[PDB]
Amino acid sequence: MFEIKKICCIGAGYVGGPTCSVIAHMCPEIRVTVVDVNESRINAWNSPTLPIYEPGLKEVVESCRGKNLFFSTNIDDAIKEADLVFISVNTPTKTYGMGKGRAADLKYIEACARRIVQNSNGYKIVTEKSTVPVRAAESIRRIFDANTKPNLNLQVLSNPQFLAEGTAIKDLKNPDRVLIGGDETPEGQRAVQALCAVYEHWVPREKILTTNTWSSELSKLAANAFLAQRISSINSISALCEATGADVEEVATAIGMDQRIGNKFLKASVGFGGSCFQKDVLNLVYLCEALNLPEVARYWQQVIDMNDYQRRRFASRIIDSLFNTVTDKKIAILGFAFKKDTGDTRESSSIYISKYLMDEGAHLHIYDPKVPREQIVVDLSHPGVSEDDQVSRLVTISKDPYEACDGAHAVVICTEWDMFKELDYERIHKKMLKPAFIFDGRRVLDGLHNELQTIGFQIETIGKKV
Amino acid sequence: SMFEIKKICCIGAGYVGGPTCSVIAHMCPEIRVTVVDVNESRINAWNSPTLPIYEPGLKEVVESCRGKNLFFSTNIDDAIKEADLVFISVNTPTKTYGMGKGRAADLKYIEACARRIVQNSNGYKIVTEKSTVPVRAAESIRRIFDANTKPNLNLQVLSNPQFLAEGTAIKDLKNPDRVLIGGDETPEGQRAVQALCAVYEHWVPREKILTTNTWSSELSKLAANAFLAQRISSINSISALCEATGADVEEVATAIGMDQRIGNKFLKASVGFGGSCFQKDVLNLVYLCEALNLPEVARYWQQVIDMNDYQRRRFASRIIDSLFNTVTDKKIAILGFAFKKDTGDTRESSSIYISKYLMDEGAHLHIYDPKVPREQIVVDLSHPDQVSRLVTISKDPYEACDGAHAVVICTEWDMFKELDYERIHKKMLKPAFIFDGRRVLDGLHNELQTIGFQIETIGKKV
Amino acid sequence: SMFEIKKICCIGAGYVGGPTCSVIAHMCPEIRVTVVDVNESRINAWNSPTLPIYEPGLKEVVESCRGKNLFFSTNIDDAIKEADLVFISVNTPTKTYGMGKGRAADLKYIEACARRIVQNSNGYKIVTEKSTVPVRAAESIRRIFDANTKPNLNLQVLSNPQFLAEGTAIKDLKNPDRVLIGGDETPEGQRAVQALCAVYEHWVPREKILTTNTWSSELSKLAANAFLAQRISSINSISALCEATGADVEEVATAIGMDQRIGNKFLKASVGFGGSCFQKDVLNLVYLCEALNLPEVARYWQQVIDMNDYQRRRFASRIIDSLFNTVTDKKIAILGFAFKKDTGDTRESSSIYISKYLMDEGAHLHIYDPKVPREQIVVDLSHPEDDQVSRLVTISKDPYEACDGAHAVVICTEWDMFKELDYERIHKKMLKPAFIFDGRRVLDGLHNELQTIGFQIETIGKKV
Ligand SMILES: *[C@H](O)[C@H]1O[C@H](OP(=O)(O)OP(=O)(O)OC[C@H]2O[C@@H](n3ccc(=O)[nH]c3=O)[C@H](O)[C@@H]2O)[C@H](O)[C@@H](O)[C@@H]1O
Ligand SMILES: *[C@H](O)[C@H]1O[C@H](OP(=O)(O)OP(=O)(O)OC[C@H]2O[C@@H](n3ccc(=O)[nH]c3=O)[C@H](O)[C@@H]2O)[C@H](O)[C@@H](O)[C@@H]1O
Ligand SMILES: *[C@H](O)[C@H]1O[C@H](OP(=O)(O)OP(=O)(O)OC[C@H]2O[C@@H](n3ccc(=O)[nH]c3=O)[C@H](O)[C@@H]2O)[C@H](O)[C@@H](O)[C@@H]1O
Ligand SMILES: O=c1ccn([C@@H]2O[C@H](COP(=O)(O)OP(=O)(O)O[C@H]3O[C@H](CO)[C@@H](O)[C@H](O)[C@H]3O)[C@@H](O)[C@H]2O)c(=O)[nH]1
Ligand SMILES: O=c1ccn([C@@H]2O[C@H](COP(=O)(O)OP(=O)(O)O[C@H]3O[C@H](CO)[C@@H](O)[C@H](O)[C@H]3O)[C@@H](O)[C@H]2O)c(=O)[nH]1
Ligand SMILES: O=c1ccn([C@@H]2O[C@H](COP(=O)(O)OP(=O)(O)O[C@H]3O[C@H](CO)[C@@H](O)[C@H](O)[C@H]3O)[C@@H](O)[C@H]2O)c(=O)[nH]1
Repeated sequence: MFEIKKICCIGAGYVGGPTCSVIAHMCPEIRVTVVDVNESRINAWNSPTLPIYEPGLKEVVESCRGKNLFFSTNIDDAIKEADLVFISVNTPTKTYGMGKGRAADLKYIEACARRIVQNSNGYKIVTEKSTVPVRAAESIRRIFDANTKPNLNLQVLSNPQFLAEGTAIKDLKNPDRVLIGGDETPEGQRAVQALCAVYEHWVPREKILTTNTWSSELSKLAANAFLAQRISSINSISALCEATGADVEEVATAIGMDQRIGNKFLKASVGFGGSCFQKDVLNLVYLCEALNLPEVARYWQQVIDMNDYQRRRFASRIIDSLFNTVTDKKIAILGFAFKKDTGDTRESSSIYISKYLMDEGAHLHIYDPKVPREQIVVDLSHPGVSEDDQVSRLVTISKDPYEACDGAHAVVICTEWDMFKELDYERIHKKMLKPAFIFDGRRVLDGLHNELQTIGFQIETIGKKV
Repeated sequence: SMFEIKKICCIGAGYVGGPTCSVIAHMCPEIRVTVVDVNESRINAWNSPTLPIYEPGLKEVVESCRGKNLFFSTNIDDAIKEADLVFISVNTPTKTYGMGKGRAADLKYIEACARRIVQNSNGYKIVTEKSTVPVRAAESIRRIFDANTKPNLNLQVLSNPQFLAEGTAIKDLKNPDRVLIGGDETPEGQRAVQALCAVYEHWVPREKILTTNTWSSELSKLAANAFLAQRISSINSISALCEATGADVEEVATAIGMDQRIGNKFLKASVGFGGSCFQKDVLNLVYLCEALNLPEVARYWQQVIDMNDYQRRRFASRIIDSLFNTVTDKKIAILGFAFKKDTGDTRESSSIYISKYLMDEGAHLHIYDPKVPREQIVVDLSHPDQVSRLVTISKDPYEACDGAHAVVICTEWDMFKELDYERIHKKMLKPAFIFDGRRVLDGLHNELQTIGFQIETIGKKV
Repeated sequence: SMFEIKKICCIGAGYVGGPTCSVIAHMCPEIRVTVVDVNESRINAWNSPTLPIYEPGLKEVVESCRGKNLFFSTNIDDAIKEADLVFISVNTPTKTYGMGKGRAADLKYIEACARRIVQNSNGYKIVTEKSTVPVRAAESIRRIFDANTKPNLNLQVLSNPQFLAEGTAIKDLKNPDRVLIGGDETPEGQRAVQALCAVYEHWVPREKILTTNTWSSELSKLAANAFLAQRISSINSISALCEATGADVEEVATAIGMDQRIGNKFLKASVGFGGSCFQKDVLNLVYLCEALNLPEVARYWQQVIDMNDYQRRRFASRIIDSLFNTVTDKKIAILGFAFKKDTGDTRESSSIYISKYLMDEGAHLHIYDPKVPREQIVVDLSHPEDDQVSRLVTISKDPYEACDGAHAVVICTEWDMFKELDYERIHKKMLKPAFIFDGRRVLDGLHNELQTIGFQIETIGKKV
């Protein structure tokens, strides 16, 4: 029976903007208002240069902005008029106190919940859209229950999103699944159905999965944990390959041809990054500790410990290969983004590799085709330090890769940009100090090893014995 | 592409060797395939109407070519002598004493085969490891060969691991997800590899035959099983978290599995994985890591096992705590003893371990399984007096539950969801519990509560 | 105050059930009290002139009302059937195998009683745990009753722990510091609690009857014993420090105990506390804590036991070090085997442990106790007809035999007779150097005289 005609989305960020933009585009008869405290970001959504870069996003926004898609700072009225209110704010990791570095900080979710109840009457569906710790919905419900009004009936749902950087629009238009959690009560099921009906405008019913609220919240974190575990698992095998003479790409292919295991997310690397995996796994581990499930905690912690070991051993190879001394040695870092085809550096392995080398006094020359130089400088700087001394002494940002390798002892590939396999390595060899090393942290130079040895490089890569 | 295999000898007529070489013979009528073994009784059984291994389809495969191009014989020496390709298909059991006790593989049989092969061989042959071996096995075979060389003797060593699951061996051989062959990157090595590919190409598409180096091949078999076991431990770990929060493990498993990068197979929570492969292979991986000074990698894979161990123990603990932390002289029905449904195999079955935890509490177990022989259950629960005092093997599940305090489902036999639970309830002591260690009774919980049971299952909050 | 108990059935005719229900019958002539047990021999003994439990005053209490309103019988079913209040007074021994081995309580007997009670009951009854139980026991009984319900069957579950110390059971029952009763906060619960109070009000002042919730009641019994054991481990820990500094433990104990907030009882340093209560109950508390994810609390109480274990072990070590770290074939007199004086009970007695430490050194022990039967000493020192005991242990008929040709005299139990022995005589026939190790401070004041005779005399809490 219930039909959603007006949607408010609190938070115009990496999740809220694109998700609500696609909803508006697929549901012309639903008014969608995306709001945010940050005036400058709203203005950018209302501009020709969107604050988030994602392929296809511009054309989605432009097709319905001003018609049924709106971006505004008027949060109150947008809540007031809405049938469904999406909560799409960040829950950052606590930087102090109990659970420091692992527990989520619910301050913004809570502030939204309180603002919602303050500005609401009658019936609304309130839906968690950004990634939240398990039990977030219970907290929202508690705020609502404690701040009740006559005829106020707020229903709380979970609707996690599954966007990957660089494929957001394809992820929204053709998702593997849509996930919605709500209570097993009649009102709960009514709210769930209403949100399903929104998605049914473009997503087949058999791809919409409905669960209880807890299952939903837990599924998001668990899904990321399983993905991260695949990477840490094949990375663990890469270490074994180096020790034995096996080759991690051969092994990955053999394993992945078993259709029970599948062939995705088995690309060995110096280590996974991004703003999702580490944060979500660490949150899962904290949840387990809080619930007195230490065995489960220890089990998932291994995903992070392995990623840390993969980075550290890669850094150790480089340092050992240069005689355990890197003081004043020029080293080229090729790739700073957390993966290719993005400028995002969040939890990028390049930051950690770089930091290990800076602790050895290396002169790093860093090249990335898309990451802005100011971001590199921030990432490698000591917190609060506005003119950090180490970065100033040790870090150069190069404008091209040949500058970065000119007079270098080693070339360290940390991000799998396609352009790195196309470089003129003969030319690079000539102006490097000898012995000249290439450390391939992404297996991008596979099939070029003989070529590179013949030129005179010592070429090493993860998951291949030296 | 020059060398052509026309005669094959397989040393070992076991779970792996017999079926595999039978299928090869069936698919390659022009190749003579001779499977050999020291065990005379087993060879006779292969030559009989009652095969020593039960696998669906295997009888009809063997009967279609036995006596024509498929032979089973005790004459190991002449089989090797005549062969172009010699498969080594013997077990490498876990060491029961000494360095690596309980984890390291015992290469005695592989070594014996390697010595016998070089003793009975001249000229050119391809020698291929077919059963599961530790990484570096091929190096050992190669060392024996190199140390025992003859003029004109040219033996090539390959790895060709098996991917047979109990109950599906024939489908797994006729329609494999992939065939895996490893050999050296040398010209002789690559000729050996191509010769063996040509055998498989009689019925497997080229695109499903993967060739690697020897190490990659050996490591792939252990690793694949480690990944499969990890999926089970990972979802089992989520099952504990579901019990603590109100999330439901089947809901979470479905949600996770619909991500095509993760896939939807091997996400059925359980009391714990069993079988002769997973624990043995993971523990061998862990031991390899420790021997190579990779303690971080060792610890990472050990968690797969630790989690399995925890899943069993906490299941046992739920039962015991539910019965007031005393089980002395209490009758408990154990339904299911096999390590999975539709087999009689009990190796490393979770039912053994759950049963042993309850025996430690002095429970009177009444065990029912539709296929496991009673004498195996007795052996499994015996010390290498308690069994006699505490264990009864029931001939049907209603006997097992008659006067019982709890019904514990450990194996997912389909028949267990169809039992007359109203009848069972009547003759059980009260309070009457059902512990479903396989989620087979999903959807029946309201009904069972109405009858009067306390029904609990893994991955569901009480 | 409506409900009135007129018939009481007590399941378990043991150390707790017999005396407790005997006193009830003695103080409440108009209530019929029937004590029952599966052990026929024990019921006969309660119906005999030689009672199966020795406690001062107990004979005269039983004889004053047995056959009148006090009955001992093996007919458990009819006793339950007729009863208004059913006491459950069976043992809950420590689990000897499985989960919680050596610490968790085994509820088998409590459960068997609960099932038998519901089987033989109709209408209204009050069921009361009387023997010491782990926390949550009452919840278990309630679950069995709820699962095995009948029309008009209304069973109420209460907790009523006992506080009897070996040797003072009758005084502890007639003149208790308090009576403790727990039950639910519901109206039916409170009516059951008041009904049981009314029984005690026949001889205990209302102000000494404390009513609580069921959990508080169960936990109070364990906790009270934990506090008492903690006082002994605390003063014993001070005894070690005294030996290290020249302070004297009896001086310190006196000084501490004169603070009225601390009190002056249970501050007698010793080789270590024993008995069937303290170790068992503290270890059950520790287990409960672990099961509830309270490891800090678990560690906190475990220290009471670890300190008792240390006190014993360091005492044994003093002896062994003093005899040059070799005791093989050396004759050593153990004076005192009971867990405290004025009893034959040896359960968890420090003498057992001290003796075992010396047997592992190959000592020839000659053990004297004025009340412990020899057969019990042999059982206590045997492996669960033992070889070690046979080779190494002699049970002496008198203390002069035990000390004849001995290297050391080890006092482990504070029997009064040990301070009045002829130590000059003992000295003459001991091997030299002759030692006395006083594990109970019974020879305080005699040290100069003993040194003059020629002994090396050492005691806990006194620097050498
Ligand atoms: C947010 O919850 C989002 O998280 C994932 O998307 P990301 O934006 O984090 O990108 P990816 O998941 O594609 O890459 C993440 C890191 O993993 C490394 N990686 C990936 C695959 C592989 O085989 N090896 C490997 O190292 C990448 O290089 C990155 O460093 C998730 O995919 C989304 O579903 C999710 O919503
Ligand atoms: C030997 O190398 C062989 O190992 C596996 O075969 P299995 O005979 O062991 O059969 P399964 O893999 O089917 O069963 C293993 C156990 O895991 C449990 N399980 C399985 C899936 C799941 O979702 N949950 C779960 O608990 C089963 O109940 C079994 O107890 C392997 O399959 C073969 O590839 C390999 O050759
Ligand atoms: C049962 O719960 C019962 O347990 C206690 O009674 P006990 O029968 O155990 O005797 P005591 O408590 O008198 O003595 C116990 C052990 O402590 C030693 N002790 C005592 C006091 C002291 O200052 N120092 C010391 O070493 C004794 O020598 C015994 O070995 C409890 O008293 C009862 O309330 C309880 O109900
Ligand atoms: O009280 C508040 C707090 C925050 N915000 C706004 O909420 C938006 C949040 O944007 P963002 O930081 O991108 O958070 P999310 O959109 O939740 O996305 C993050 O988390 C995702 C998965 O959950 C990752 O995929 C992304 O890369 C990562 O940026 C920001 O614009 C904030 O200004 C408000 O309007 N009000
Ligand atoms: O010189 C010889 C000649 C023959 N054999 C025989 O080798 C055969 C081996 O058969 P089997 O014991 O069944 O080993 P596998 O075929 O390798 O199978 C084992 O290991 C598999 C994984 O590799 C599991 O799937 C199986 O359940 C498990 O039995 C036996 O018949 C032995 O008699 C020798 O050991 N030495
Ligand atoms: O199903 C059963 C089991 C036992 N009994 C009898 O119950 C009595 C149990 O009494 P007992 O073994 O003496 O236990 P309690 O009376 O609880 O006394 C023990 O526990 C006390 C701590 O509270 C200590 O003070 C005592 O020394 C110690 O014997 C025995 O006669 C048993 O035969 C039954 O009637 N039915």
